Amino acid sequence: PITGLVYDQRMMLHHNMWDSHHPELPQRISRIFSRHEELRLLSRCHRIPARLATEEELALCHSSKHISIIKSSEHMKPRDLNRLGDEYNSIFISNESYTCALLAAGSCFNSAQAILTGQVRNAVAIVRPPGHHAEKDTACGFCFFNTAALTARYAQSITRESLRVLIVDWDVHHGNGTQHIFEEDDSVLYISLHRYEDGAFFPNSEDANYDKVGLGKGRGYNVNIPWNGGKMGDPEYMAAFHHLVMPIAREFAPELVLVSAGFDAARGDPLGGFQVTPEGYAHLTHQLMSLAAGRVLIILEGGYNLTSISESMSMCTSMLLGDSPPSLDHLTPLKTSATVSINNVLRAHAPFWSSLR
Ligand SMILES: CCNNC(=O)c1ccc(CN(CC(=O)NCc2ccccc2)C(=O)c2ccc(N(C)C)cc2)cc1
Ligand SMILES: [K+]
Ligand SMILES: [K+]
Ligand SMILES: [Zn+2]
Repeated sequence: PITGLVYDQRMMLHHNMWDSHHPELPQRISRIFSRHEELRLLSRCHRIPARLATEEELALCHSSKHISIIKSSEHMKPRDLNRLGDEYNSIFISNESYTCALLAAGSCFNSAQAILTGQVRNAVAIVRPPGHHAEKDTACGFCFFNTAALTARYAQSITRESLRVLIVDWDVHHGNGTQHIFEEDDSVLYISLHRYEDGAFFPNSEDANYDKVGLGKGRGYNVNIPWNGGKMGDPEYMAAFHHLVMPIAREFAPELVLVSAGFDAARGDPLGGFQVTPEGYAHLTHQLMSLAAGRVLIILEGGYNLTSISESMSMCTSMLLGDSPPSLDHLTPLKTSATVSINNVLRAHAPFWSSLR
């Protein structure tokens, strides 16, 4: 059992040239990486190299027009970059953004390949810019290409089209792009937990509600767990895993687990408003390790408190390495609205999953 780790400091080149304090900071990845060193976790991992995704690989999920537009930003001057970025929802672009997005995706491709060929058992990808808001045809919410979605399709391309991939998205925001890319697909199970607030929280769409269960053959393969009216934390995430994520995931029996591992639900995050602890994230990671014979790839998404994300992601790597999970209290009562959310998801998905009946 070997754990892979991918990190390339070049991904720090993507930056906001008009707001040096924008929360999607270059040092998000360097702080996580340096915490892995300080905790003596890096030397326990097999270092997997970063690489650029190719344009053909980007076409696994993205349109040619979208690829060409982001590609063209490499040669743009500042005011043209500002105009292009301003055309999207919550995007900044520099002339290194395209390359950094390619490196984020290619790093995850190399990690998925190492897992699926048995070079490592599991892996962590300390990458930016993030991916889960990116749609087939557009950038959004700090994301250019949908790294997690691309990695699922890349994994299928190097094994079988039918390779069962579970994507668990625990970033505090809904991964609208991931949901849409796989909405009609039963080979990729998408499960998102996210702050919803009746559609008021970013990305501000009722697509994130519990009644969006998938389309066509994909009915049942899109599981939205939306939180309303409460600062959710370890008890609520553990309960969602116990009642929903794990029963559904075990019935699906994935062959690869990708975690869209944002750490913006973490205690201390400046915008998530939630309070998942590093130990909570460890618990969730250890649960997912019981799936897919342990073939788990943890991919950084959001998370903006540099200390919180560094401690939280490092705790996840400690779990992948086989360290014992922290003991948590499974009998702490849930905040009332969390019980309402979980029950709503159970009612929506019971028709599709015998484990819920
Ligand atoms: C990729 C991983 N998962 N996705 C995220 O993590 C994520 C994606 C997008 C955003 C952008 N949004 C969300 C929003 O609702 N925007 C509308 C808005 C907010 C407040 C008043 C008027 C309108 C901010 O709120 C924001 C933007 C800038 C900012 N700075 C420069 C300090 C702070 C917060 C935040 C997080
Ligand atoms: K999510
Ligand atoms: K799906
Ligand atoms: Zn987020």
